[PDB]
Amino acid sequence: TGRQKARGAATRARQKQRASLETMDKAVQRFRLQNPDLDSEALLTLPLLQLVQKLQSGELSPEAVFFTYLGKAWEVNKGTNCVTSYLTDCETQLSQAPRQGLLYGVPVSLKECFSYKGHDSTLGLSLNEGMPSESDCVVVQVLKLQGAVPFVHTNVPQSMFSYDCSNPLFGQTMNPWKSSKSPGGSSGGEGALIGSGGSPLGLGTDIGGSIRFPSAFCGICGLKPTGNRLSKSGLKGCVYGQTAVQLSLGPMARDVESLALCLKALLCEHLFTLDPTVPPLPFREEVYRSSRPLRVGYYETDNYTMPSPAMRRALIETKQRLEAAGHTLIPFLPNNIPYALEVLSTGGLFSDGGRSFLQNFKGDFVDPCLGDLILILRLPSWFKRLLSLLLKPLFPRLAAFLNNMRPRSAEKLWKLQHEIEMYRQSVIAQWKAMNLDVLLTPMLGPALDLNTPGRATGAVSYTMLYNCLDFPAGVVPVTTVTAEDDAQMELYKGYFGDIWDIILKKAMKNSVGLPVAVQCVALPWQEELCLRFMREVEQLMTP
Amino acid sequence: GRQKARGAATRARQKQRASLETMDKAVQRFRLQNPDLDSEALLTLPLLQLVQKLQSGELSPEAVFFTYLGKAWEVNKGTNCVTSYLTDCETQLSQAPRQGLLYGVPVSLKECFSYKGHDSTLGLSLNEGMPSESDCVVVQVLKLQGAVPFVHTNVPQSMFSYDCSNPLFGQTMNPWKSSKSPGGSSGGEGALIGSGGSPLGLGTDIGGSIRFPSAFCGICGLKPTGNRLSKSGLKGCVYGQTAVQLSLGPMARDVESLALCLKALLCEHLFTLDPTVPPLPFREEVYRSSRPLRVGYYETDNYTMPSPAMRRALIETKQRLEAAGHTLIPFLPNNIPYALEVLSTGGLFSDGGRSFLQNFKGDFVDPCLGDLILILRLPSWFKRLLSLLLKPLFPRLAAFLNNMRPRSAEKLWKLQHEIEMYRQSVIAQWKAMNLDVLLTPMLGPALDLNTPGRATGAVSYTMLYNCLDFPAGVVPVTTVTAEDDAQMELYKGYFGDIWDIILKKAMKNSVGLPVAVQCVALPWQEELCLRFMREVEQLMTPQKQ
Ligand SMILES: *[C@](=O)([C][C][C][C][C][C]C1=[C][C]=[C][C]=[C]1)C1=N[C]=C(C2=[C][C]=[C]C(C([O])=O)=N2)O1
Ligand SMILES: *[C@](=O)([C][C][C][C][C][C]C1=[C][C]=[C][C]=[C]1)C1=N[C]=C(C2=[C][C]=[C]C(C([O])=O)=N2)O1
Ligand SMILES: [Cl-]
Ligand code: NA
Repeated sequence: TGRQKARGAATRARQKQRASLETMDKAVQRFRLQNPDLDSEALLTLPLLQLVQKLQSGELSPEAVFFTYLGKAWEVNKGTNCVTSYLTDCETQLSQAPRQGLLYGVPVSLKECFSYKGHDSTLGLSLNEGMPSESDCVVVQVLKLQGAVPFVHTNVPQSMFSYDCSNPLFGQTMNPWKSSKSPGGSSGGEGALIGSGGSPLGLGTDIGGSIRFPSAFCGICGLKPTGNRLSKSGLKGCVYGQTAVQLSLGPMARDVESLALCLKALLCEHLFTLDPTVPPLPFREEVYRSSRPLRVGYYETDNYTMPSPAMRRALIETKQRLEAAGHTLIPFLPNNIPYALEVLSTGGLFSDGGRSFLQNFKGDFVDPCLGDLILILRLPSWFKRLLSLLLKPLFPRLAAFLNNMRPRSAEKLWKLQHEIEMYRQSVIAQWKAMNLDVLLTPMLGPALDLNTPGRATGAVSYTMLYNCLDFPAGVVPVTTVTAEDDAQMELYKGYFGDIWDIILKKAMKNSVGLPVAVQCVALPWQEELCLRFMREVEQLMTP
Repeated sequence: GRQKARGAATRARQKQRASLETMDKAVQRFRLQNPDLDSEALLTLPLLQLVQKLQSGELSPEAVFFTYLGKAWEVNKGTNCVTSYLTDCETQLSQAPRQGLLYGVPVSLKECFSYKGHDSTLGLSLNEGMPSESDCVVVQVLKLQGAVPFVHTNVPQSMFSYDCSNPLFGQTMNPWKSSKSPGGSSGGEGALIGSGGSPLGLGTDIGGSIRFPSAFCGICGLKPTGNRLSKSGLKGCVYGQTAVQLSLGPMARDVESLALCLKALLCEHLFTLDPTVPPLPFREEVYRSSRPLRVGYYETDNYTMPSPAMRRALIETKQRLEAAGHTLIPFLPNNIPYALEVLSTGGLFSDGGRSFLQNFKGDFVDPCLGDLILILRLPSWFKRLLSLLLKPLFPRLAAFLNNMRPRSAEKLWKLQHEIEMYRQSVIAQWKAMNLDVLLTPMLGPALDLNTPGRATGAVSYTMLYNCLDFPAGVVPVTTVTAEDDAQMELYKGYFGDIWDIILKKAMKNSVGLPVAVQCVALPWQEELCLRFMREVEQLMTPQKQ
C-alpha cells in the first residue's frame, strides 16, 4: 500500500542480482575446467603492481586474471553481499583491452553509482530501478581506455547518504572481518569486496567520508582527492546542484601504491578531453616519489568525537614511528571544528531542508540503516526550529545539527557559501603559519555494528571536516584492536553524553582483531604529496 | 540624506588630486635628471622587448618607471582613468627581485585589486576611507615577479556595469573620443593602457568587464577560466555567488603581453599563496604551436544584432584565417536566450539583488547605472506583475525581470544544476564538431557615455562565456569606417525593444574607433586561447608582432 511499485522494484532487482551471480559462477566453472593447473592463490595474493607487471609482460593472461578474480568475488560475496550486478559484456572488454594501457588486464570493481552502459544505478532507490544507463560515465570510459576491465557494481546504503551499507533492493552488505559489523559506507560494497580479496582495485565517492569509512572499517587503503581532481561526469546521484560541499571520487585498494597507479592512469589526456571541466593536472611522479623529511601536523582528538582507545593508540603509535623516522611532528588542530561540522557542512548538505534529497524517497521504503534521517528531514521548518530550541540546553550538538538542517533563501545560501570559502582560507592560513607539509589525524574505527552508523551521526566529524575544507584525505590501516583497547572502550564516555556518544560505545563493542586506520591530509590539489605521506605511514606501520 | 555620500566624494576627489600631484612632482624631478632620455622610444617598445632590456640592464627600472608614470599622468588629463598613485611603489622599484619574469615592469591595477594602505572603493561611499590592510594574492605575486604596480584605475560604481562612472571619482572617458565610454567595468585600465600610459594591467570580468574595455579602447584582454588565477583578497560587492563565476585576467597592447603576464602569474608563488587554485603551469608549447586550427565561428548570436563594423570585423577575420589554412566551421552554442535570461541572469540575481543593493544604502546612484538599482528595489511580486504585462510586446525585458526575482536555496540548487548541464551540452556540441577554438563577434564600437547601463541586452556576446566559464579573449582587428557608420542608420536589432533602440543610437558617430573579435577555447585552455588570439593578431594587424 503505497509500496506496490517499490515492492516490484525490489523483486526485479533481487532476481537480476541472483541471475548476475549465477552467470559469474557459470563463467568461472567453465574457466576452471579448462584450467585445472592455474595457481589461483598465487595470482590472488600478488600485489596489484606486480599483477600489472605480469599482465604487461605476458607472464599472466588477462583471462586467467579475470576469471580468477571473478571466482574470488563470487566466493567472498557469499558472506558479504557486496555485489549487486555483474557488468556482463566485460568479457568482451577483456578481449579488446588496450595493450599499452597502464591498467591492462586489471579487473576493477565499481561502486554502483558509476554509470555503466545497459545497467541500472539504483542507489537502492525504487525510483532508479529499470532505468539502465545510456552510456559509461567518463571515469569508466577512461578505465577502459587504460585497459582495465570493470567487472561488478558493488552495494551502497540506500541513496548513498550514509556510512552504513543497506538498501531495500539488494539488502545489507556485511563486514568481511565480522558479519555483525558494518563494512562502512557509502562505498561499503567496495570496502567489503577489496577487503576480502575479491578485487585488486575499486572506485568510490565521498561527501562526508564515504571512501574513508569503508576503507578503514574493512582494513584497506582509500583516497578522497580534492573534489574536482577527477571527473564526476556521468555519475548517478541523488541531489543535484548542491555545490557548497562538493562530492569527490577516488580509489580504494589493498595498498598505497595501487592508489597512486590508479590516479596516474585516470589523470591522462583521455580524461581531460572527455571532461574539459576538470583541470588537466597530470600526476606529478616526482612529488609522489619524494622521500624528504616532512613537517607533520597531528591531533589525537578533534574534541568532538572522543576517539576510541584503539583510534588514539593508532594515532600515537604512527606519530611516534614518524618521529623516529626523522619527520617533525607538530601539534595542530583546525580551528572552529564545531562550526565547520554543524553550520558549514550540515548547512551546505541540507541548505534546502532536505526537500531535494527527500524526492528520492517518495513512495519508497526507508532502509533501517538510515535511522531517523528521513523522518527528521520531513519535519516542517518551524518544528525543526522549535525542537532545536528545546534540545539546546541538554543536548547542544543535536540541537545544532537540527537547526542547521532547515530550508533557507538563496540569499542565505550565498552567505553560507561565502563562509565556507573564508573558513577554507582560515585553515589554510593556520596551516601555513605552522609551515606544515601534511596533517595526521585519527580515523573512525573500529567498525560499528550493522545499523548503527545511522544513529551515530556525530562520528562523521573526523572525515566530513575535509569534505567541508575540500582537502585531499586518505586512510591507511595501521593496527588492529587489542583486548586492552577493547576493554578500555567499555569506559568510553564521549564529550557530550548525548545519544550519539552512547550509541558509539555500544556499536563498537566486541571488536578485538578489527582493523584501525589513521587519516592523512594535504592541501588542495596535493594528492601526490598526500599519497607520499600515506606511503610513509604504510612503510612504518605495516612493515 | 546625502551628506555622508557627499563627504565621501569630497575626500575621494582630494585624495585623487593629491595622488596626481605626487606623480607630477616625481615625474618632473626625474626628467630634470634625465634630459637626454628618449621617452618616446621607451614608451613604444612592445612589452616583450621592454622586459628584455630591463633584464639585460640596457634600461634601468627607474627610467622605465618614471617614463610610464609621466605618460600615465599626461593621458589621465583627458581620460580621468587614474584614481590613486600606489605611493610605496618607488621603494618596491628598488627592491624588485632581479630575476623576476616581470622585473621592472610598471603594472596598472583595476581598483578592486586590494593594495595595502589604499581604499578599494569601487566607487561606493561605504568603502571610502577603509584602506586595505594587505595586498591581494595576485598583487603579491606580481611583486615577487619584480613588477611594480603603480596605480589604481577607475571603475563604474559597484563594478556591475560596462560603463565607467561613479560618484567618487567621476566619469572615465574613452581615449579615442571623449564622448564615448571606455567600456567597463575595467574601464580605467582600458583607457590607460589604450592611450599608452601602462604596458600591462589586471582587470576582472563577470559579464564582460575585461573584454568590453579592451574592445572599446582597442587593446587586448583575456578572461581566463574563473579559477585559473587567484581571487584571494580581491575587493568585491557580492559574496558567495558561485553560479556565474568571476574571473581575473590581463589587459595589454598585444597578445604576447597577455601570455607573458599569465606565465609570470602561474608560478609556485601563486600556487603556494593560494592552494585553492589548481597548480597548472603555463604550457608554453601549446601557446607557441603553429598547427592549423579547427575554428568554429558565428557572425551573430541572434540576440544582439551586430553593428555593421562588428560583422565586417568577424567576416574579414574569418576570411584571413581561411586563407592561412585554418578550417572555419559554423558553430553556435545551443539555447543562447535560455543561457542569458534564465541561467546567467538568475545566477547573478538569485536573491533578487538584495545583497548587491546593500552596497547602495545611503549612496548616490551614478547615472551610468541607468535604472538597474530602481528596478532591483521593486517588490518580487511587482517584478512578476510587470513581467507579465511586458511579455506580449517585449519578451526580452519581461524575461530579464522575471529572472531577477529572489528564490529559495532549493531553486538555486536547481539553477546550479542547469548551469552544469548547459556547460556539458555546449562542450558536447564542440566535441561533436571537433573544434579547437571558437571565433565570435565582440561588442563594438564603443557606446556613447551613459548608454551601456540602458542597453543591457548587448552583454550577450560576452556573458555567455561567464555562464559557460570558458576562457575568452578579445583582439582589435579593424576600425569603424564612415561606410560602417552610415550603415547604423539601417540597424533595427532583432527585438526592437528599448535595448535595441538605445544600442542603435549609442553605436553611431564612431568613425575611427577600434573594433575587436572574441576568441574562445575550452575550460583550462588559456594557452590555446592565447595561441588563437596571437594568430588573429598576426593576420589582421601583423605589425603588432
Ligand atoms: C558518503 O560520503 C556519505 C557518508 C555519510 C555522511 C553523512 C553526513 C551527515 C551530515 C549531517 C547530517 C546527517 C549526515 C557519500 N558518498 C556519496 C554521498 C552522497 C551524498 C549525497 C548526495 C550524493 C550524490 O548526489 O551523489 N552523494 O555521500
Ligand atoms: C563586469 O564583467 C560587468 C560587466 C557588465 C555585466 C552586466 C550584466 C547584467 C546586468 C544587468 C542584468 C543582467 C546582466 C564585472 N566586473 C566585475 C563585476 C562584478 C559584478 C558583481 C560582483 C562582483 C564582485 O563581487 O566582485 N563583480 O562585473
Ligand atoms: Cl576547480
Ligand atoms: Na533598462
